[PDB]
Amino acid sequence: CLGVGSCVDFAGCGYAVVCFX
Repeated sequence: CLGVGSCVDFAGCGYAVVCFX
C-alpha cells in the first residue's frame, strides 16, 4: 500500500514499489 504504481502490496490500497517484498 503506497503512492507508487509499479506493483501492489495488497494492504488494502493495492500499491507497492516492489514485488519481491
